[PDB]
Amino acid sequence: GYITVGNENSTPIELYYEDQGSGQPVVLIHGYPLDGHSWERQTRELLAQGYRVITYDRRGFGGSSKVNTGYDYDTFAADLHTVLETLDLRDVVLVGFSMGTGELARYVARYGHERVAKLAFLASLEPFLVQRDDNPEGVPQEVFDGIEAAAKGDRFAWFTDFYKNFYNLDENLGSRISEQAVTGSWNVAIGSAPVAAYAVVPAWIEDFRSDVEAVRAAGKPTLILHGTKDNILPIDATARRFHQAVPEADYVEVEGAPHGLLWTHADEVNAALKTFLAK
Amino acid sequence: GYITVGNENSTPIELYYEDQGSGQPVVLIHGYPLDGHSWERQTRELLAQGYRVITYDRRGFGGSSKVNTGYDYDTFAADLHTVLETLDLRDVVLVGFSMGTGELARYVARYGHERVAKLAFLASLEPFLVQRDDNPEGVPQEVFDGIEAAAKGDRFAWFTDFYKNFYNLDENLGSRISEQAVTGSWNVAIGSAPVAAYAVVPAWIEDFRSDVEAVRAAGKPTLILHGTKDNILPIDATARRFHQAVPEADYVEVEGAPHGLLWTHADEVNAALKTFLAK
Amino acid sequence: GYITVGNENSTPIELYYEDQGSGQPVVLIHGYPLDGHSWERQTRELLAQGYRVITYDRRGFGGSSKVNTGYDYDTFAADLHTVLETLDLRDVVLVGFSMGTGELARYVARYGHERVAKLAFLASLEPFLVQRDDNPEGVPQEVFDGIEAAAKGDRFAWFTDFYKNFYNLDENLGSRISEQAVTGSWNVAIGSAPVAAYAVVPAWIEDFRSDVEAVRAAGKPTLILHGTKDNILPIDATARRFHQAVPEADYVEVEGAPHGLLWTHADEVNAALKTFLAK
Ligand SMILES: *[C@@]1(O)O[C@H]2CC=CC[C@H]2O1
Ligand SMILES: *[C@@]1(O)O[C@H]2CC=CC[C@H]2O1
Ligand SMILES: *[C@@]1(O)O[C@H]2CC=CC[C@H]2O1
Repeated sequence: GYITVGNENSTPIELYYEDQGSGQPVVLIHGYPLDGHSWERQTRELLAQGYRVITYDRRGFGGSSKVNTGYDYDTFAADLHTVLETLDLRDVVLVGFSMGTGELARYVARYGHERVAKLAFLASLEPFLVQRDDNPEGVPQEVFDGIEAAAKGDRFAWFTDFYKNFYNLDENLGSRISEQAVTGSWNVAIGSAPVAAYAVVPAWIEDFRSDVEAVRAAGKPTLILHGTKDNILPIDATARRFHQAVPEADYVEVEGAPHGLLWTHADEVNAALKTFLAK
Repeated sequence: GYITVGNENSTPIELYYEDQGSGQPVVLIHGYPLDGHSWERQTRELLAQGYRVITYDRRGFGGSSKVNTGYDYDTFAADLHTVLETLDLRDVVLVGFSMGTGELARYVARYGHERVAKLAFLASLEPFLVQRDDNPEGVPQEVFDGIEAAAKGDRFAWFTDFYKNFYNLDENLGSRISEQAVTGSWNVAIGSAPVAAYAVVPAWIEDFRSDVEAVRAAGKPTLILHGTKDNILPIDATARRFHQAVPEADYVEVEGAPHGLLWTHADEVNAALKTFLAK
Repeated sequence: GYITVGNENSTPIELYYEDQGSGQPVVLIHGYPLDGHSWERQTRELLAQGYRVITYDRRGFGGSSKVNTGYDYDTFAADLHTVLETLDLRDVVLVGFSMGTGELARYVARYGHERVAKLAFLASLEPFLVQRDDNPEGVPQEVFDGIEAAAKGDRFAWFTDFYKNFYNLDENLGSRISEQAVTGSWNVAIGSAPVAAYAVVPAWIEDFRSDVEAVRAAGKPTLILHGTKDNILPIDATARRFHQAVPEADYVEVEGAPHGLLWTHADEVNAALKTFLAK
């Protein structure tokens, strides 16, 4: 399916989406540089549990418009807003992974939570990833400069390097992810808009601390889950701070898990989601 | 092109199709987990012979909607019915390969044969693939349980294993199919809906024996063709039984050919189709 | 985005396109067997320079309709005409690479140059690639017969062989193009219509000498640029003749560059385009 969310010059900006099952709506928002199918190990369990599972592809990724403009969380949240309004979804469970955790917080901040039943943040960006004078716990900017340069330099070679650290392949290749599944991740990645390989990096490092305040103040059931061997979003720079800021949220650390834990630790992610959604 | 065949929640179910050439219509219905382009070695010959060649992608595959629902032959036949009615095709030659042989028989059974000139069944599922008390010639259920588990377990690795047996790669890699062509088969396969990797397996093992009765009773020119080294659909469990049940059909055994014989034995398939269509 | 340019039987022929930025329009027309994203190293620089950059995918390639008909430059030029008219583009800079250089010349010949500000021909086909009695400087027909046979014989294996010569991989793999970028070129190539792998070859060898007359007589700023180690379109059979025929055009030979120089020699291509567009 497609939902129109804007225009880029003479072209409509259309987001690809899937809408499956019956029951309470659950919207799953994927990470860079994948698409909605990256949720497949979660999707099939949620459908079996009697939820209506919707995924969509972020602008620039998967089946969505390969735009040059709007790679920022205000726009990403406006896109999500249009998806929810177009489908008139109510009592929705929003679940974000990696980039998708930014949509969740920015959406609540900008649009409120009238449509939202629950929030689940998996392998989160929050609260503010890049080190600044007022954000000493962040990661130094030079890391992101280097990522931007590599992704712009040759996105094809860059995605290979990214997935090594995404999945901790030195540890997990052949035990928790096959070579073929890694290849599938890379084939999806190179289908993204060339500019999206690097244009999203400034978005990853936006300050979400005010959005975290909105999330906490919404008082909706919230889950925060992260792997302890995450080499993309270090757990001390993200989830542990997020947990401190939103102490009311359910909090899960998946021992030994990398950033790409929807696949490598699907069982643990699924168990956490099942418990959380049942509440 | 796209033809709408139904809806999945808020999304239309659209089948991708191509419609080429001029002359009597010939509709080619591909096998799992490929798409309409898998017919390319046949398509170009049929076009050269002065047929109008139409292919479409089965729901869940190729360019068609990546649905969760309807992976059964009643639905697959209803999809084909809508394609034929939408295009108002008459005097059509229907040609199925592997999964596509199920559409042909179920379509005739459910909708009759007013639009159909001829039927060609290549590497067929018929008459009833899984062993049961009333179907002693079938293959034991545990085979299909294992396939379902592998395809659900990691579809990316599974498609590699499937294509080894599909093409008999130990024998044919480098002689009747290149490494690059195998890679092309795998790239198409992983584009299918994640759930479709395993959801189609129960469909493969539906009982087609009543549909075979409808096909035989239609009295239209029919061709049944199969490879003698088919390690996906064993010739004794399928084509030889189909031939016994429909003795009036033209019958071709391609000596030494695997399941993936549209590619590996394109010349033999093309020669059979040319003779059959000329009748 | 899509622009409808015709019909193939029951299906509209739709060209995929992107329309980005603001400023004077620049339309980039890709080479075989790639798509509009193959321009990414040029696109991002032109956008940064304040141009509106439009790319589209030629029929049969990338995201455009996978047709069987119309693989000839009269049709390719008519497609471009429809793109320019549909978008009502004026003062356009047309830039062609490899196959795309044919659209530029045939378009001016068939439709004139009222909408055109400038023409840039990169790695050009012109003036007439195949040797004939009246074209002694061309390449012998047997070369193209062999290419057609290989591309029809197994397009998957053929694209591997093509890209070796396209990029001069013996020299450039690991220094000016990564293995991963080559893989990205091959993944895009195999998505093209099967018939397009070979149907375009007769188009490449059309006589463009009359079109070159139209281009020269238009008196618009023109650039001709070619690599000196082009092993697809030999520089003496193409660019040097084109330069002799249109002596008024700016002329650039990129020392040591292969056919695939948008990637391998992006800096040199970009510098030439920047200078040319600034005029
Ligand atoms: C996920 O999948 O999306 C982005 C944002 C967070 C870390 C980098 C990348 O991984
Ligand atoms: C073909 O291509 O489609 C299915 C059905 C028959 C055997 C398994 C698979 O192969
Ligand atoms: C480019 O990319 O397109 C065609 C036409 C010219 C030479 C062969 C091929 O390369």
